[PDB]
Amino acid sequence: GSSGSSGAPAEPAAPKSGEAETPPKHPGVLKVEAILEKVQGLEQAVDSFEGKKTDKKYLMIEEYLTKELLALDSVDPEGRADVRQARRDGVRKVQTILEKLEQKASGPSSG
Repeated sequence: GSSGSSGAPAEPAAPKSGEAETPPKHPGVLKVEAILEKVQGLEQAVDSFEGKKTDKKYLMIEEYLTKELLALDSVDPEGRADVRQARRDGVRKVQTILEKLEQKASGPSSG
C-alpha cells in the first residue's frame, strides 16, 4: 500500500416534521450513517491499534468492523442513490479500516 488517510466530517442532522423549508433527512441513509457513526469508533481503535492478525484484540476489532458491514449491507436501498452511495461509502469505509487493521497488526507505516 501507499499512504491512506482522508475524510470530511461535515453532515447536518435535524430530523423533524416541519412543513415547508428544507426537507427531512432520508431514513435509508441515516440507517447507514447510524452504523458509520459507530465504525468511526472501531476506526479510532485501528489508528491506535497494535498487535497482529492473530491476536485476539485484533479479532475483536476485526469482528466489530465486519459487524458494521453486515449492518451496512442489511440496508436495502432498493434503488436510491442517496442510500446506495451511503452504503457503498459506509461499506467502502469500514473495508478500508479492515485493510488498515490487518496492516496495523502486521506493523504500522506513516512518517
